[PDB]
Amino acid sequence: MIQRTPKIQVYSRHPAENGKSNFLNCYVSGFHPSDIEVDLLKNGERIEKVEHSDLSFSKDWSFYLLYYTEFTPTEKEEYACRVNHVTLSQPKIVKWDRDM
Repeated sequence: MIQRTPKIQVYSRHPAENGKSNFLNCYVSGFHPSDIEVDLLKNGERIEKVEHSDLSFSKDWSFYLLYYTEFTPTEKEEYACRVNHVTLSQPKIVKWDRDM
Protein backbone atom coordinates (compact mmCIF):
# COMPACT_ATOMS: atom_id res chain seq x y z
CA MET A 1 0.00 0.00 0.00
CA ILE A 2 1.01 3.64 -0.45
CA GLN A 3 -0.51 6.86 0.74
CA ARG A 4 0.49 10.37 -0.22
CA THR A 5 -0.84 13.69 1.08
CA PRO A 6 -2.34 15.93 -1.61
CA LYS A 7 -0.57 19.14 -2.46
CA ILE A 8 -3.16 21.91 -2.66
CA GLN A 9 -2.91 25.12 -4.75
CA VAL A 10 -5.64 27.73 -4.98
CA TYR A 11 -5.51 30.37 -7.74
CA SER A 12 -7.53 32.32 -10.23
CA ARG A 13 -7.44 32.29 -14.05
CA HIS A 14 -9.12 34.14 -16.91
CA PRO A 15 -9.62 32.06 -20.04
CA ALA A 16 -7.90 33.87 -22.86
CA GLU A 17 -10.87 33.55 -25.21
CA ASN A 18 -13.11 35.29 -22.64
CA GLY A 19 -10.89 37.46 -20.50
CA LYS A 20 -13.66 39.09 -18.52
CA SER A 21 -14.58 35.76 -16.97
CA ASN A 22 -12.67 34.61 -13.92
CA PHE A 23 -12.32 31.15 -12.46
CA LEU A 24 -11.43 30.01 -8.97
CA ASN A 25 -9.25 26.88 -9.11
CA CYS A 26 -8.21 24.29 -6.56
CA TYR A 27 -5.54 21.99 -7.89
CA VAL A 28 -5.13 18.95 -5.66
CA SER A 29 -2.15 16.92 -6.77
CA GLY A 30 -0.11 13.76 -6.26
CA PHE A 31 -2.48 12.05 -3.81
CA HIS A 32 -3.15 8.40 -2.98
CA PRO A 33 -5.54 6.74 -2.39
CA SER A 34 -7.94 8.47 -4.74
CA ASP A 35 -10.75 8.75 -2.13
CA ILE A 36 -11.06 12.46 -1.42
CA GLU A 37 -13.49 15.28 -0.64
CA VAL A 38 -12.82 18.74 -2.11
CA ASP A 39 -14.88 21.90 -1.83
CA LEU A 40 -14.55 25.53 -2.75
CA LEU A 41 -15.67 27.93 0.02
CA LYS A 42 -16.92 31.49 0.01
CA ASN A 43 -16.80 33.14 3.42
CA GLY A 44 -16.39 29.67 4.93
CA GLU A 45 -19.48 28.23 3.22
CA ARG A 46 -19.41 25.50 0.62
CA ILE A 47 -20.00 26.60 -2.99
CA GLU A 48 -22.59 24.12 -4.27
CA LYS A 49 -22.17 24.73 -8.00
CA VAL A 50 -18.65 23.87 -9.16
CA GLU A 51 -18.87 23.28 -12.86
CA HIS A 52 -15.53 21.57 -13.52
CA SER A 53 -14.02 18.55 -11.67
CA ASP A 54 -11.30 16.85 -13.71
CA LEU A 55 -9.55 13.79 -12.29
CA SER A 56 -6.56 12.06 -13.80
CA PHE A 57 -3.70 9.82 -12.67
CA SER A 58 -0.13 9.37 -13.68
CA LYS A 59 1.45 6.35 -12.12
CA ASP A 60 -1.40 4.02 -10.89
CA TRP A 61 -0.84 5.48 -7.43
CA SER A 62 -0.79 9.23 -8.16
CA PHE A 63 -4.03 11.21 -8.65
CA TYR A 64 -4.65 14.82 -9.78
CA LEU A 65 -7.84 16.83 -9.46
CA LEU A 66 -8.55 20.25 -10.93
CA TYR A 67 -11.73 21.60 -9.32
CA TYR A 68 -12.79 24.98 -10.67
CA THR A 69 -15.69 27.21 -11.50
CA GLU A 70 -16.53 30.76 -12.59
CA PHE A 71 -16.60 33.39 -9.83
CA THR A 72 -16.71 37.11 -9.44
CA PRO A 73 -14.72 38.01 -6.32
CA THR A 74 -14.85 41.23 -4.35
CA GLU A 75 -12.10 42.29 -1.86
CA LYS A 76 -14.27 41.73 1.23
CA GLU A 77 -14.98 38.11 0.35
CA GLU A 78 -12.72 35.24 1.45
CA TYR A 79 -12.39 32.19 -0.82
CA ALA A 80 -10.71 28.89 -0.01
CA CYS A 81 -10.42 25.22 -0.86
CA ARG A 82 -11.20 22.57 1.78
CA VAL A 83 -9.81 19.05 1.36
CA ASN A 84 -10.44 15.89 3.34
CA HIS A 85 -8.32 12.84 2.74
CA VAL A 86 -7.19 9.85 4.82
CA THR A 87 -3.71 11.44 5.17
CA LEU A 88 -5.21 14.55 6.79
CA SER A 89 -6.33 14.19 10.41
CA GLN A 90 -8.42 17.34 10.06
CA PRO A 91 -9.81 19.07 6.97
CA LYS A 92 -7.16 21.23 5.29
CA ILE A 93 -8.32 24.69 4.33
CA VAL A 94 -6.10 26.61 1.92
CA LYS A 95 -7.15 30.23 1.55
CA TRP A 96 -7.12 31.92 -1.85
CA ASP A 97 -4.49 34.70 -1.92
CA ARG A 98 -6.40 37.37 -3.86
CA ASP A 99 -3.25 38.33 -5.78
CA MET A 100 -2.99 34.75 -7.16
